[PDB]
Amino acid sequence: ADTIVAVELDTYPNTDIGDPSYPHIGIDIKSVRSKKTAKWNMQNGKVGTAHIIYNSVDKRLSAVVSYPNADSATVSYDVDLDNVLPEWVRVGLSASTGLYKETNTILSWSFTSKLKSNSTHETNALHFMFNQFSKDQKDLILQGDATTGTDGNLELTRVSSNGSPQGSSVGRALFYAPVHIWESSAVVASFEATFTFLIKSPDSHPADGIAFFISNIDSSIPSGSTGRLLGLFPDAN
Amino acid sequence: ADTIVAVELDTYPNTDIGDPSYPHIGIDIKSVRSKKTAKWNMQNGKVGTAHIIYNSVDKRLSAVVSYPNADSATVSYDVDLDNVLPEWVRVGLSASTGLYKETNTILSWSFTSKLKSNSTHETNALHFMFNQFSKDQKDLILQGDATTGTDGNLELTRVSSNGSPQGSSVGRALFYAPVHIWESSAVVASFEATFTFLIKSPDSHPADGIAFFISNIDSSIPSGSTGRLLGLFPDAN
Amino acid sequence: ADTIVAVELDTYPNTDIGDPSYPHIGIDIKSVRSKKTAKWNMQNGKVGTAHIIYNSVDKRLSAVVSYPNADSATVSYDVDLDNVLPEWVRVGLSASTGLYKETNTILSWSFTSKLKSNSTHETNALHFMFNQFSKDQKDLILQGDATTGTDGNLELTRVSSNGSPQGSSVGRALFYAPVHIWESSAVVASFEATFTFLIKSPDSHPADGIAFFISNIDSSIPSGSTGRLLGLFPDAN
Amino acid sequence: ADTIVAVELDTYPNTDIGDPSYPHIGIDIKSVRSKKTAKWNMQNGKVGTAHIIYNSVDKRLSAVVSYPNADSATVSYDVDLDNVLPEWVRVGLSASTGLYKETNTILSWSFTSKLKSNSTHETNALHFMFNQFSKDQKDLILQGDATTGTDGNLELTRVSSNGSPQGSSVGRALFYAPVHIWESSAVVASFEATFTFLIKSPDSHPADGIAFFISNIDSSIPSGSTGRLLGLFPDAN
Ligand SMILES: [Ca+2]
Ligand SMILES: [Ca+2]
Ligand SMILES: [Ca+2]
Ligand SMILES: [Ca+2]
Ligand SMILES: [Mn+2]
Ligand SMILES: [Mn+2]
Ligand SMILES: [Mn+2]
Ligand SMILES: [Mn+2]
Repeated sequence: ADTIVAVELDTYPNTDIGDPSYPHIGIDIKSVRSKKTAKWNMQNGKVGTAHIIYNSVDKRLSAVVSYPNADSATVSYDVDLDNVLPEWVRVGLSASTGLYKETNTILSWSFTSKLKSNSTHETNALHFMFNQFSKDQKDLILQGDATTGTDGNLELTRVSSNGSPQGSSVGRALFYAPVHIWESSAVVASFEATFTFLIKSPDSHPADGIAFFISNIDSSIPSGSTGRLLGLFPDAN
Repeated sequence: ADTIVAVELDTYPNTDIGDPSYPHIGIDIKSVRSKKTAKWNMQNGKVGTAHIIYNSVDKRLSAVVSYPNADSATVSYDVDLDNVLPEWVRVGLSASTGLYKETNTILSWSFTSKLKSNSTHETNALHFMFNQFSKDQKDLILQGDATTGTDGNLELTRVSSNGSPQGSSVGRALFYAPVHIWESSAVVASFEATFTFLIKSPDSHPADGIAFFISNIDSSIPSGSTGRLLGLFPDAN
Repeated sequence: ADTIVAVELDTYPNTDIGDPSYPHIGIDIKSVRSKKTAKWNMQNGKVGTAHIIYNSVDKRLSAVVSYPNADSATVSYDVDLDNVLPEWVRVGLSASTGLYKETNTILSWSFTSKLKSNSTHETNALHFMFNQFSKDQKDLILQGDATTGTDGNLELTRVSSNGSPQGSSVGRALFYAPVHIWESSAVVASFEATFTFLIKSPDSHPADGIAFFISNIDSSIPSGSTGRLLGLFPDAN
Repeated sequence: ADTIVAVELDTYPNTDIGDPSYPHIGIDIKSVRSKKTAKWNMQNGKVGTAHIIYNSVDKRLSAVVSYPNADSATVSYDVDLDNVLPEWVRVGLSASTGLYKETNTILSWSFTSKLKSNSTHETNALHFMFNQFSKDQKDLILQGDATTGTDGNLELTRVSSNGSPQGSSVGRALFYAPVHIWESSAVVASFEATFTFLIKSPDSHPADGIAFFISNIDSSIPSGSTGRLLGLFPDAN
């Protein structure tokens, strides 16, 4: 099976797989059963921003999510990612709907990876920033239902022409280039990701959420990972 | 045939294909016959730096090369790259040797691409920086004789274990991710590339040079493009 | 007198000092009488973005301005700024009103300056980005009527509490740190500025505009530089 | 008295003020008596690099120092800098010698400060990078014995023309612009500093070290802060 590290914006509480009984931000290490969550005051129809930060000195994966005119939600977990992830990875966004549904719209996505060595010429770096997506976005691998180009946005899950979200949808977008998160001469390794999203549902109960994920390079959508499994996990172990 | 835009650091004057009678920096638009050159005081065994800049407002491709304790060489050409290159490209380094030979060693390589749209959320961006290369550099496509990992460097052409360069060698390295250099809503499109190189030869006449290139995404080494053709062109038309 | 280089977004045509008979983008070298203009389809009450670019290799000062859902205006002028500006400068925004008036609101401002030397350790750099301004913005020098903190914005000219602009107003904001735009070992010197602005007037004829400017470090608002002189020039020579 | 947060590269063990009995990297919160140290294998005459990182989510100040062909030293301390430092600060390098002496040479210095707000337009940023210093570096405040321009370097402490360091010297360099490290709408605040240094002494026992520091904006060299007090503290409380 794939190896997954993710920050989930989980819109629907599934309490039998350990979700708290509210929308929440979570750190997922190789399981949909978050190692840590915080309450998330998700706003149906409002544009949000999530920030994800990590470094190999502090070995702490941290996330913050907010809306304009609102407080943030934040969550941290002590994990050494060198011990979880291979040396080379791909980074991605995943989203799903089930019998409950929402738009999983991404208006922007940026990622920065930095390896500082002990050489006087320290810094290796990867940085991308998407504020506009095109119908043919060749530096993304789209998986399952994901599409680009609708109002210059990334639609991770299925949306009708009417703008209405579809249930039982799963899609992901991975950056084309493998990312080097560990190197033998690196003294400091860090990454930062940001995405702005619009989760809208005609229903009082949207589902199921958006995740920023890091994976083995060859990661694909696990069979039957609609709904609560977020296109990340083959099961809820 | 492939579509090529390159800045050549041409170490060997081939006067029958229009080289001036000295080492020179050149702008190559779809031909090894530079649209413009400047005299280059190449130094056998010294670490050099080349900078390449362009923007869609000025439509001018410019390069500067220098060594520590030395003057620069610079060359400019008015070209609109939207009229030459497809919307999506790959960016690369190429090098060759012929019957005359040199090391084509790259110690570092960086590239920045920026598309600013008329949206209030203006900037799309790609940035990579290599100061260390590893034996398995998965974000590079190596072609022909190119290898990574020897003293943390990129060797574009064949080098023996003794450090001695081999003749009749051609190799390239392309960044894995396609790069988006034109987009319909872009008001300003710009790129910057930098590489530091070490061209060393036991001979008074090194050959044949290093180029930074932009190409169709599916670009490969043209048959018989050792020596004066720099791994860029199938012939000298 | 001060030494001024500016890109003007000139909202009011003053044809006796060479303004074309429409709102226009201009390059000002040591005179309010632009060395080049382009027609600007200014939109009363809409949020705009201007981009300014320059490099010491091409010696071309270029600007682009746009609104969402609208075409850009662009203007270029060949000038070597090493021949106009001292080695050390300050960079700023200026705005004015006269008997005709407008808000000169700045929602964001960024600037990047880069000096690449012939040393293997090439890059000197300055970068700032403001997306929020506070009541006490200590890294800005505010001059004349300029204030910060109203709805997290920079108000270059006087606005009443009702949001109504005042006439006969002049204000500027300069970044606190002097900027080094020429250095003896520099092989490439470049800068990029971006600002997003909101020019709103209850009148069919707003005045007088916003400028991004570079100056001697000790620059101050010239006496009587309200209206058509944009807080930049003591007169219209 | 001034308010100081510093990472010290302490070259001389003063065991009566809590130094361990070896050269060491330390975190100094308002006292020369480090809140945490790690053993530092300082190399007389070799060019080193220190990296300093912090963020307001993890509230952990971390540093790494290394040489080429050598292991790193690292040190971390949990501190919330919003509780120690004012909203506005200056950032600096300090160095001293006493009766034991060393060169306190800086070949390069960079700093990045980022405030991400809950606004859709998230990022405020300051970034500077010095790889070359000039005799008149107007974006630095030099204090005590500090000078710029000798071989394009920053000399924090007194050096004769022969290159020989002087004892009983103290000097600092602060970036000219105040830096905004806390803002009321900020959801994430982070900084990164890097400097490369050359500590050389004709003696087997060099003294006293280099520090990266953050201070009240009006910070000056405390009276009698040569030697073990590093130009940071008026005493060893
Ligand atoms: Ca759930
Ligand atoms: Ca040739
Ligand atoms: Ca006018
Ligand atoms: Ca000490
Ligand atoms: Mn969950
Ligand atoms: Mn040639
Ligand atoms: Mn005008
Ligand atoms: Mn100490």
